[PDB]
This record gives sequence, structure tokens and C-alpha cells, in this order.
Amino acid sequence: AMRLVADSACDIKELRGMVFKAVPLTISTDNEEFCDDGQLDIHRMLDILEKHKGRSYTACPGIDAWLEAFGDDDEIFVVTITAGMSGTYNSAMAARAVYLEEHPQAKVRVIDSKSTGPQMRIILEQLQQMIEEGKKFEEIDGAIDAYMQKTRLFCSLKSLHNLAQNGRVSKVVASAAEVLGISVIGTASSHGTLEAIGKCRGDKKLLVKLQALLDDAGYEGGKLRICHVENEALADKIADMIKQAYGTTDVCVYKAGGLCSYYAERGGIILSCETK
Ligand SMILES: CCCCCCCCCCCCCCCCC(=O)O
Ligand code: NA
Repeated sequence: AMRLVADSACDIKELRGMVFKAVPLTISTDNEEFCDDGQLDIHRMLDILEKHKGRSYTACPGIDAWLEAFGDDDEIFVVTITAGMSGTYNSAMAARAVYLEEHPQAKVRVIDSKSTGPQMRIILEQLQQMIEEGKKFEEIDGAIDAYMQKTRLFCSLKSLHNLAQNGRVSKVVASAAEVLGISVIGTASSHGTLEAIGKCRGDKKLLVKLQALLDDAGYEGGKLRICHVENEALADKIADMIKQAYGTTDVCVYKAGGLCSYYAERGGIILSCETK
């Protein structure tokens, strides 16, 4: 019966076997609005932004888009990108407020993922698994936050220009990636912000740094989700490394959506995993 809702930073549009709706964020220039929905041509957006010399912006969904996504269901879990970097969580809480004044039996839990992308996806899949196990809303609502403590996110970005111009990473940290061939490796912090771990020259050195970070994080071969921004080659190499080193069988590599493509930028990869 239950409904799962997430903002479009989760990169997915369906959850097979589940009732699920994604709620689009938007990316804008002074000339065009790109809505992160089924219609978006991300390759074309990235082409436009690469040669666009002006400022570009993102926006969280409107209260009305959330209400449309809630539909009329009486048990809803909403997963949002980190409240530490975005007004999305607050917009969902505002829409929940209106919804509960319109649906007297409704229960709505808004989950600040404290992260983005594949970590939102791992949360959504765990909600789906508990729902399929027949857990009740109250059991799931309590248990998901404990489950989240055993998940981590790491990223490797070739450019941090869009993060930096929107005030979401420091200039010193972004400047590293200005050098051709240098990526910045990050993790989601305990405050739901982007914590830079170090720089890295080339794919093979990334793989070795990621293996050390996963070891230290307590990774033991559990669920692993990797999204990429026009870098399937690198995501596949990471997935191969992890399967070899940890025995992982539950891996998915997939494309980033519009919002993550904008902030991770061409070449970027983001990964999330369950830890012990
Ligand atoms: C805490 C997560 C760290 C991982 C960062 C990897 C880059 C992806 C996208 C992050 C998006 C952060 C800002 C989103 C702003 C949306 C808005 O306009 O409110
Ligand atoms: Na770079």
C-alpha cells in the first residue's frame, strides 16, 4: 500500500515493485530552465553549461509539486537531499504540513538523507525491502534511521565549478580540480555536507584510494550503488575493483540525473555503500 517519494537528486524515476514518485528540482541559467524530469536531455544541458559564461542556479521543488507527488496515499516516506546543502528538506516539510491538514488519516515521514544520489537510492531500496517484508509504518519509520548510520557516500569530481559558484564547497577545495587530470575525492560528512578527502591524479590512483576509504569505513561487501555523469568507464572499473576485493554481488552502476549531473559535472562519479 505505502508510497515512496524522493526528490530528483536520487537519480531514479521508478522502483520496480513499489509505488514511487520522483519530484524534480530545476537547474536554470538567465536564459533557460532545465527541469530534472523524464523530458530532460542532460547531454545537451551539459553542453550548454560548458560554454555558458554566466551564473547558473538550482531550485528545490515547489510545495505544489510535492503535493502532486504525494497523491492521496495515507502512508508516505519522502527521501530528500541533505538539509545541510539544500532547501529541499524544508520544502518537503512544508508540503507535509499542508498534506496533513488535507488528509486526516495520513502518516508522512520526511527523511533528510544527509546525502545525495546513490545514498538516497540505498535508503529508498531499504524502505522498499522493509515494506515487502511486511513491516508496519511505525517500525519502518524508526528502523530506517538506524540503517542509515551503516551507509556511506564517496565521490570523485573532475570539476567543482558549479558547487563552488553556488557556495556549496570552498574555493580552495574547488581549485584543486581546476588542474587538468586532477579529481577531488569527497565524502558526505556527519553534517550532511561535502567533506573533501583529497585530490587524485587518474583512475588507477582513485581505485586505490577508494579501496582504502572503504576498508576504513567498514565496508564488507554489502549493497553498492554507483552513479556517473558520462563516465560509465570509470564507474565500471570501480565496480570491478570492489567485486574483486570484497566479494560484492549486489552492485548497480547507472546514470546520474539532472541535478547530480549539474553538481558532480561531466566525468564525475558518486558511490554509496552499506557498511558493517
Ligand atoms: C552530502 C553529499 C556530498 C556529495 C556531493 C556530490 C555532488 C552531488 C550533488 C550535491 C547537491 C548539493 C546541492 C543541491 C542544491 C539543490 C537546491 O538548489 O536546493
Ligand atoms: Na580536474
